[PDB]
Amino acid sequence: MKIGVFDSGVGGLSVLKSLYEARLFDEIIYYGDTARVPYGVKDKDTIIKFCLEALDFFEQFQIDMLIIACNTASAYALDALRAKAHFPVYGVIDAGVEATIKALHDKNKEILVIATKATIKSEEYQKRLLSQGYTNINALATGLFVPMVEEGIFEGDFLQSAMEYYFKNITTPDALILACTHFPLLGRSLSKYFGDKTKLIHSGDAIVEFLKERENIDLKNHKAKLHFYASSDVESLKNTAKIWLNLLRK
Ligand SMILES: N[C@H](CCC(=O)O)C(=O)O
Ligand SMILES: [Ca+2]
Ligand SMILES: [Cl-]
Repeated sequence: MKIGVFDSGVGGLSVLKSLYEARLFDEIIYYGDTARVPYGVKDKDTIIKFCLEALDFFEQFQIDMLIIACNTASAYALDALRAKAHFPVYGVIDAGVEATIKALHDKNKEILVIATKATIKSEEYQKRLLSQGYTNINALATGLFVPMVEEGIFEGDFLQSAMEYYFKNITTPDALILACTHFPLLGRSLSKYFGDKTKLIHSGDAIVEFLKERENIDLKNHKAKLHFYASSDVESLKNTAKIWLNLLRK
């Protein structure tokens, strides 16, 4: 089982970590479009175009399956990606919704979706939740979280002001969907901001359960062999990857 993992840049490592630790695969190819990141503040057409180029890049690897780690790309490009690919392609949005339903199991509970501008604008989360009868939803772009995470700001007064700027006079949700690859890095601060009543829905953990229910995968004895590629400064991606996944252990 050799799969591909696509993200707009470095943030998708949160999803990779999930897939890595779940021990589902022999081998994983991670590609980050670091030369053109972010996607979240750009337009639909551009996002779809960039995703198709990524699929082109993965053509050289003989992968059995492609996971779109990026929520933004998952929001707009799945249709095109699936029309072109001849192997299963999965995004994280569908998975995120069902993990939310599984966490709450009560259509009356309150849900907050936080993501990039483009992901929110797609209304893809909203659409899936509503169709399942979950109508107590709020969707909110919190875009500054991405470059803050990338600058290594995961807590403190700077981040507090960021949350208060985004979360002023909004209600505390029974669940918040971390609908952005970067957001698990802010998991503790977010949870501290909202309190323990709010369940955090993690996209990476979500896609893992999603695959386990959809596929028949034996749990591996050994960790997958990881491969890192990037459109720019691949060593920087690898450096970040080493820190976030801790690829320095035994
Ligand atoms: N990877 C993107 C966040 C960074 C970007 O804007 O490209 C996402 O999950 O939505
Ligand atoms: Ca197909
Ligand atoms: Cl889509």
